[PDB]
Amino acid sequence: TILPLNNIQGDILVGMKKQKERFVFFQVNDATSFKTALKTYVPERITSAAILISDPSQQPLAFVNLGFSNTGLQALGITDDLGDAQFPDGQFADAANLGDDLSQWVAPFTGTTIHGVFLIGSDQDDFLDQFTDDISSTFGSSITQVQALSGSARPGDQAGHEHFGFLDGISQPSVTGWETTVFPGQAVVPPGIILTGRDGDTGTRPSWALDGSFMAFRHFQQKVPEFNAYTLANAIPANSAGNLTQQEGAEFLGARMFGRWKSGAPIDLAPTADDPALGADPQRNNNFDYSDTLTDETRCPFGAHVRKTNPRQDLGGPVDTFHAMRSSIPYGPETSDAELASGVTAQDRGLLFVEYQSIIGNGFRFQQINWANNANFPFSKPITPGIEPIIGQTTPRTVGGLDPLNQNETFTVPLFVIPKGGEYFFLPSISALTATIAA
Ligand code: HEM
Ligand SMILES: *[C@@H]1O[C@H](CO)[C@@H](O)[C@H](O)[C@H]1NC(C)=O
Ligand SMILES: [C-]#N
Repeated sequence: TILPLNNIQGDILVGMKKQKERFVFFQVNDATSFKTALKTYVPERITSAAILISDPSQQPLAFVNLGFSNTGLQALGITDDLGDAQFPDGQFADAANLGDDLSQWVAPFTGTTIHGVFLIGSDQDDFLDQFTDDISSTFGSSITQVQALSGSARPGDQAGHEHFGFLDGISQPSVTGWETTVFPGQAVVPPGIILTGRDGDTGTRPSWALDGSFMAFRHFQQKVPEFNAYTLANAIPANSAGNLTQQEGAEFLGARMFGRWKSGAPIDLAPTADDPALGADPQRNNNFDYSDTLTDETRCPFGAHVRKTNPRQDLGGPVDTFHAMRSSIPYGPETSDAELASGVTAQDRGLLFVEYQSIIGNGFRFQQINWANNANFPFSKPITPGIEPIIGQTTPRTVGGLDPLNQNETFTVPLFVIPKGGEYFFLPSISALTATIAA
């Protein structure tokens, strides 16, 4: 198979990887007018995977992708069943299943009023704003913006790190069907794990859904002073290499919870001390599979974030089914010295989380429910893994094995990641946007 890179919305396969990103959530007021606008908007603004892999000199100043919710498709008279079990009812209806405290959800996510989302990526606020205004001007009264969420990469040497301080965007699956660099330890999967209607997709798709994908969008608020305070209060006293200062034990505890140091160094490779050079090297920072630690937790806890969401050899070998692409961006201001000192969040900050897969229930939702929320996953371990400390939602939020020298000790971890809303979207192919959606 040869993937038509010019026809696939770029954030799905390649990722915008821009310093700024805005999500404009909208409702359709006038289907006919919206469709008319779409036919001129799409060819001019919707960014393909082919554009994203081009030299920067060949790229526009901002990228735009576009997804629709179930109610958005219904509002546009697009009535064919896309074959996904969760997409039709929307994410609010699924939130309890994910483990969400529904009382923390906020409008306009508390229902299915949202019809779609424009995602705009740019390296600068000016261009982001201009392309946002271009949407407002092009579509006019045919849509109503019901929310806009804006994110930004963190400053300086924290660029690419999320708000707890950890380098993000290291490990992604690679799909066959196009020419790309594959790093050591990177999963290689058929394209239909990500793209609807391609090899590996087992869902029943309308023909027009070929080369689309489903986005699981999550708006997470993060409690950074609280996380920091918790790591200090529960600092690991020692590891194999020797005794730790409190600061060292706190840093180590954070790395044990994630499965990576803040630098990106995976603990399975660097189990006792950070290796920042390793973290920054894509030829090495993903080259592990837990095969050296299947039945003990010295090198990595069973319930660490990355291990829960991608179990690697904990599944007994390579498995295609549960991989997904991520294209998230942090939002909010840096955490001040006063905030960290108090141990109390004073400002709104977090992660605008984006995960793509052909089958919602096998990607995001499997990682969340079957794995992160499941105290007995990974399976067949000598010590109960417990609840994934970062995003596991089951209470009590108890996780074992964080202390490599006292692996039977359990940690009850306050929730530092608060879901504020989210939605399930379908991003069609570029041709489908104009030939089907706008028909
Ligand atoms: C605010 C919430 C979250 C934060 C701060 C966070 C942070 C991180 C970090 C620091 C990494 C390591 C970088 C990497 O390996 O690429 C990571 C990896 C990952 N996360 Fe999250 N994450 C969050 C939520 C989620 C959720 C909700 C899911 C899915 C249910 C998820 C799934 C994954 C996956 C699949 C990986 C890559 C694992 C691998 O391939 O080894 N994350 N995350
Ligand atoms: C390690 O810490 C313990 C206290 O937990 C202390 O008794 C011991 O002397 C320390 N060892 C070294 C080599 O500093
Ligand atoms: C995880 N992103």
